[PDB]
Amino acid sequence: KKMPQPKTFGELKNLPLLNTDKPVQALMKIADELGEIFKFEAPGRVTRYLSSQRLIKEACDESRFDKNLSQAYKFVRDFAGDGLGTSWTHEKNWKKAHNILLPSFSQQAMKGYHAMMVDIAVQLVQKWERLNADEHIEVPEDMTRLTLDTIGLCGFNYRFNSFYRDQPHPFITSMVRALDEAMNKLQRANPDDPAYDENKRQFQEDIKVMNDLVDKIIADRKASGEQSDDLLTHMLNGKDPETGEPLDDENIRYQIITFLIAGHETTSGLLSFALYFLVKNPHVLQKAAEEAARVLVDPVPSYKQVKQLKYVGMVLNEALRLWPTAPAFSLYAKEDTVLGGEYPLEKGDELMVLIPQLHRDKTIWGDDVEEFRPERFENPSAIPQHAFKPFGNGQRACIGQQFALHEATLVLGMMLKHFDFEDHTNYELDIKETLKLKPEGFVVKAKSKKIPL
Ligand code: HEM
Repeated sequence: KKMPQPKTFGELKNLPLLNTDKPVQALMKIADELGEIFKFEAPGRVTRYLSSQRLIKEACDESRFDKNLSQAYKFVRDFAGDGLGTSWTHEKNWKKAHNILLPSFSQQAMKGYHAMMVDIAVQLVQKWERLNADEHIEVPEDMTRLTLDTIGLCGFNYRFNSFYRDQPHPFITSMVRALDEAMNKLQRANPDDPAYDENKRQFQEDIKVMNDLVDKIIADRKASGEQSDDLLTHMLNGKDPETGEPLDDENIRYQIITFLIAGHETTSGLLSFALYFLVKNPHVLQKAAEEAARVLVDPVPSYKQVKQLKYVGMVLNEALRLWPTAPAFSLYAKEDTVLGGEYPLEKGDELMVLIPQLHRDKTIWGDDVEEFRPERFENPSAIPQHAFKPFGNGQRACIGQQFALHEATLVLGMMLKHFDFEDHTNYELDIKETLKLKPEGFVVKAKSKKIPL
């Protein structure tokens, strides 16, 4: 069986297809016309994009495939180091950090972070309470303020104070430039070219900004001895049950940088896509608003109250079905194997899981796959294995899934409790692609229900 392949550009093969502002969306269109699998070649590089549950069910077999670092995350590693997201499974510090960090990311551990998530959520609500009549809300911009600040507070008890400023904290500024520089290197034909020599100076400066701040807070915390409810405390007190060793101060720094990279843009995008689908689907918004009002009976939401926001949780999952904000992940074959009984792979062959296309597999979801219907998730046990993968797969799945969903349910719950929303511009969906997806330019007007918090 020979594999489909999109149009080629002579000696560049398929690489110019990714020289665009919206690569994932272009890859989705390629998948529409070529089907569940297609070969994608580049100068000295070959991968295969998978879109169907039948094949991705096999790619998620951990005995046959392990996480691969895409070229994007190899560049990100220049400042995320061997934190969890940019380390290979076989690296000593992956398993060690995984064993140490896993209990601090459980559903149960969310009880400890709850109060500090509420702290930033109340700031978001009060900001919107304090808008004048004419004014509107820049949704992704404000959601990103919240998620950066929430990860800052719960990650290492640091306040970026994003709601007090127009230009973000220098760390946030340096991190976004670093991610941006790592992204631009993907489509950069000439290395070492002097036009980017300043890009390299800025990169090294941005790395130092990030490292200086994180190393100082770690050092300050070690001298202090203070015990807080943050991940930094757990990392300073944790030991790997396997090796018996703790994480050293450098890898702890890479973990903190990792949480901010991995968590802030994905969770921001989810809240923004969720609010977008709600205003485009007023019957769903009303149903979710009715739940928010019924459950959140106190001025400040409790951890137990957030767990009762079931429909809000279904809204978040349906937003993740349509636009998973971390839209692709890479795998490699551990040994020679046959995929789907018709595609032979050699040891080391790479695969890409195109999550937005998986989530549109009509044989799983039916024919209305493009419709926003959270009720698709009223009985999750009916969904076949590996059909819904917004948080990746296996031991290399998202360690922050419970943190992300608890924050998003908390924040969207309070939003629906406190405001009615207006799609005052009839916003047309425009999905900007960094390494993550978000709706660009999405704006709304909020009218307060005047409920004290
Ligand atoms: C809100 C939506 C989020 C989505 C959709 C998401 C998505 C993902 C995905 C798809 C992966 C697997 C990547 C791969 O296979 O290469 C991953 C891994 C990871 N995520 Fe998340 N994420 C979210 C939020 C967060 C948050 C809040 C945190 C931390 C506070 C976080 C931290 C991580 C880390 C550390 C890993 C690497 C795990 C490992 O390999 O050991 N993410 N995430």
